[PDB]
Amino acid sequence: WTATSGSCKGRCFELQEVGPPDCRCDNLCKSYSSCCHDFDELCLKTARGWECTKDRCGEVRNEENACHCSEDCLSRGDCCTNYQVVCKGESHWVDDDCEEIKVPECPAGFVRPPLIIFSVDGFRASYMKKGSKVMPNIEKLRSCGTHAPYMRPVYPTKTFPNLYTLATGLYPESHGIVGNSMYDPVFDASFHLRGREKFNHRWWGGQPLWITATKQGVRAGTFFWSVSIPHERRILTILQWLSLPDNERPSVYAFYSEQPDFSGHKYGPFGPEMTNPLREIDKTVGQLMDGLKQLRLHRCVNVIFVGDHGMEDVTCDRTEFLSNYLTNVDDITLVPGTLGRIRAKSINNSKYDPKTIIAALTCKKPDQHFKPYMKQHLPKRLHYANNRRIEDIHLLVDRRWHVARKPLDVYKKCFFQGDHGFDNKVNSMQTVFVGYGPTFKYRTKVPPFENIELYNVMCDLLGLKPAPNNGTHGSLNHLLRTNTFRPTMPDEVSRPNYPGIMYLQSEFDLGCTCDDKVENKLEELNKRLHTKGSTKERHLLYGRPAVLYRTSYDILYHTDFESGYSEIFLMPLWTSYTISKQAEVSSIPEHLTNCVRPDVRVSPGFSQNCLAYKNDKQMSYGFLFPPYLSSSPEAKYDAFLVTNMVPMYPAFKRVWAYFQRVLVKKYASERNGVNVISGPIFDYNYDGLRDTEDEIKQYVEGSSIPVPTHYYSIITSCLDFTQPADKCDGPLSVSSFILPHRPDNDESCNSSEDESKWVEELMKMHTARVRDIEHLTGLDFYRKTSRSYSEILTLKTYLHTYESEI
Ligand SMILES: *[C@@H]1O[C@H](CO)[C@@H](O[C@@H]2O[C@H](CO)[C@@H](O[C@@H]3O[C@H](CO[C@H]4O[C@H](CO)[C@@H](O)[C@H](O[C@H]5O[C@H](CO)[C@@H](O)[C@H](O)[C@@H]5O[C@H]5O[C@H](CO)[C@@H](O)[C@H](O)[C@@H]5O)[C@@H]4O)[C@@H](O)[C@H](O[C@H]4O[C@H](CO)[C@@H](O)[C@H](O)[C@@H]4O[C@H]4O[C@H](CO)[C@@H](O)[C@H](O)[C@@H]4O)[C@@H]3O)[C@H](O)[C@H]2NC(C)=O)[C@H](O)[C@H]1NC(C)=O
Ligand SMILES: NS(=O)(=O)c1ccc(C(=O)N2C[C@H]3CN(C(=O)OCc4ccc(OC(F)(F)F)cc4)C[C@@H]3C2)cn1
Ligand SMILES: [Ca+2]
Ligand SMILES: [Cl-]
Ligand code: NA
Ligand code: NA
Ligand SMILES: [Zn+2]
Repeated sequence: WTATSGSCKGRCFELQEVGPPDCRCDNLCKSYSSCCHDFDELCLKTARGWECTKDRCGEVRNEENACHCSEDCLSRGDCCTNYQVVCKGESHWVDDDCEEIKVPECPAGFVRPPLIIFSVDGFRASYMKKGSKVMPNIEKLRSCGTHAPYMRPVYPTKTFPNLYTLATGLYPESHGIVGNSMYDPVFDASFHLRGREKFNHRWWGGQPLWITATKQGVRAGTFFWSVSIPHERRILTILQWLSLPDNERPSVYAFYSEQPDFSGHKYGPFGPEMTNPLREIDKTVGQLMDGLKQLRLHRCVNVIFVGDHGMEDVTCDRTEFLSNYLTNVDDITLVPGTLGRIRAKSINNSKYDPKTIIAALTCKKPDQHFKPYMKQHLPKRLHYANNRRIEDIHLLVDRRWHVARKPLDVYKKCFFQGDHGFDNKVNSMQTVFVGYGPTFKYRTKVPPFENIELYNVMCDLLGLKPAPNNGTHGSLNHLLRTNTFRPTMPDEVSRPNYPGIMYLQSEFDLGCTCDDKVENKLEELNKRLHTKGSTKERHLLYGRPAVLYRTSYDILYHTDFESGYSEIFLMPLWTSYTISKQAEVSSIPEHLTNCVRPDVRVSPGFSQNCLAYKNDKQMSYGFLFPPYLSSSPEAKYDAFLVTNMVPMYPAFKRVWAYFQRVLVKKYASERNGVNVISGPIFDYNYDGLRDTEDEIKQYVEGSSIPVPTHYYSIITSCLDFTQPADKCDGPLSVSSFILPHRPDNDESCNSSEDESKWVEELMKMHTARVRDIEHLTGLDFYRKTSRSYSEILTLKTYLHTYESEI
């Protein structure tokens, strides 16, 4: 109930929300059907429109007008945005040459440069180039300020998940807005685009920027706007708030536009109808900047021009229907569209079985346009699993397609030509970023980055301490003129042991064998030197990784590779090796096919054993440093040490062996040498974070050998590829992956073919950031380079996407 009987007089677009049943006058009261009776009359004036004309200049103030052109308007803060242009012979902001803003030029009483976030729904990255002719204001922001060629959204690439990620620095699995439609089984409650449940506070986790600001003494404008408030009124409201007395005036503001998304859905990303929405958004930007110029704020405010996601061509006829695959289609609930999420229709049906649903949806049609996944098997770069609102069964839908449950859902519920929501690496889903103002750099292009990083920067722009979030604070310091954030590397928690030769061969009863008893002061001194670390500078190029948790581990040195061997997990946490452009690939010799050798530095008690692998009929093993890339026949023996062995399902070994035998050398050829760091990952609870020893759900049968959920590799070379990886003077280049350690290759529909036809495709899908591997391992890489730490943080957040050019 609302007592809509109170009045909005002197309360229009008030910032503090009044509690029910008292009527409201804030920019969202319309959404709640609670505005006072005179809100429209007083707060949403439209008379005479939005632009001054020559005949209005110097008028007698008529308080009924939407905006003013009277002599008094500048001091009142309510002139039409083109007032000084029409009435005082000034130029539009867009017509002024740009001039570097080296310091804030703010009016007296401004404690800090305000921040205005100008968010555009559905603004695909390629619009910046493709629509530049019809967007002069935006083009001025972009060319004069700091811009990226694109910014990567979060999955799913829908509006609320992305705007809330921009606001919090968090992945959707952590902030809780995991979709446009959600069911939360704990609350037994449903979230929909339409209606009222979405306003309930329990949906919205983390700490958004407006709360971070308010808690730390910084006043915020109200971020959300009711759809019926015209964009011109949103802009005039921000400009009026900026004219408030110092003690009342917010320092941070948001504008939101439902275009170009609204038209994009109807017309497709490049429909001829799309030119008009782009023109109109550019005109809104011009009103804002002209309005700032009038207020002498255009060289004081930092402006961010940012999108939530892009837009793809999608039509009704490109829908896959689960009723073409499932016999039981009425026993499931599907969240449909550009992703799919499946659960049981009834928690009382004891015949529902996820395994049979997954199988019925796996590789059933030759050009099948979705792929099913248990959520823990989704690419780790999506960070899309650790939330009870994410159903266990997920469908990743191909770009340009939809999935639905039955045909009747699609013609009884073609209209549309555009949609979005797909995997966040897809080029059509990318969006935009430009920052313009005293705190941003001048005419500077920065490489693409993820939207999870912007919360930290917006906190930096406002002098706020960010709440804990998923950005890597400092990784975007290269966007900023000042207010950079200069973190320290984390402290190493566990220091390594450096064991020498401590055990005799006969102490080992591991069930292993090796034909290695084919046996000199020249060469014998030389091999001892290798075991002491004499080649470590060649194979450990960026220093050893730091271990950021308490554990017991040993550094093991070899001719061709160095490793950090865990006594707790009985395998390396990491193995590091460099392959030059000229390296030679060799075979595993016949006499070494089944060779596994005890490592006389490491106790039998802290070693794997071969008997467990013989007994485990599902499990085989592979090696982290590949025998194929040994530097000599003698060095090759080191690769068969029990301390280089890891558990691998036979299906996964097809993948791993191809990577090791073929792809490492191919990368070394292409990149002028590579350094590789590989290792296991254990994430049985799919939270994106390193498991402790008591979270491991699967062991090699009979043993205490834990089974990795994933294997990673980080592949680093010189950005300037005219320099070899091991003698690089400048910036680095990296690509990495996190491959799921699965007992089948069901994920790859062409896996019956030669690995050259499917393995690299698999690896591209599971591309990763170094930072993703850090979270999953508790290791910290690149500790010893000649590079700035902020540069290294940017390197660690890089994702190699394998998409063609934007
Ligand atoms: C991305 O960045 C974020 C932010 O930094 C990282 O998320 C953090 O990760 C931590 C580890 O997972 C997690 O720490 C836990 O906090 C618990 C207290 O939680 C409440 O308070 C915080 C602080 O204000 C608040 O933010 C939380 O908000 C969550 O929960 C509500 C819903 O319940 C949501 O509205 C909101 O969206 C958010 O949900 C997300 O996080 C939770 C986990 O907290 C998930 O379950 C959801 O799916 C969703 O992802 C909370 O309101 C605290 O209770 C935990 O402590 C237990 O475990 C530790 C292990 O160290 C142990 O020491 C403790 O003793 C304790 O154990 C006891 O509880 C166990 C579980 O019941 C039980 O098994 C034991 O037997 C014990 O009794 C834990 O410290 C932190 O909350 C989140 N923060 C956020 C905002 O998500 C995230 O990891 C980053 N991601 C990556 C990939 O790096
Ligand atoms: N395109 S879609 O996914 O189908 C879709 C979903 C939801 C809808 C839909 O009805 N909405 C009603 C709109 C009103 N909103 C609003 O005023 O947002 C202000 C805002 C908030 C946070 C921001 O980020 C920051 F904090 F700055 F970092 C920036 C701006 C956004 C809502 C989406 C429309 N389309
Ligand atoms: Ca984990
Ligand atoms: Cl959704
Ligand atoms: Na076996
Ligand atoms: Na297959
Ligand atoms: Zn949309």
